[PDB]
Amino acid sequence: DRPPISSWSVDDVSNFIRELPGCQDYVDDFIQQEIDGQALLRLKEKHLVNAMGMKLGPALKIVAKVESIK
Repeated sequence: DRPPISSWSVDDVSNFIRELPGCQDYVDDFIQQEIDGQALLRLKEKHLVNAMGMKLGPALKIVAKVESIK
C-alpha cells in the first residue's frame, strides 16, 4: 500500500499531499521546499503555519495523517 515514509521521495510526498482532503493547493509548496519523507517526519504545525504560511486546518490534517501512518 505504502512503503516506509522515510523512503518517500519529494515526488512521493507531493502525491500524498495532493490526495489529502483540502490540501491540494499546497502541492507546489512542498515540491519547491523539497520536502521528502525524512523531512515530512520532522514537520511540525509551527513549520507548516509559520514557515510555509499554511492555514491551520490543512496543517493540522497533515501532521495528524503522518502521525497515524507512522
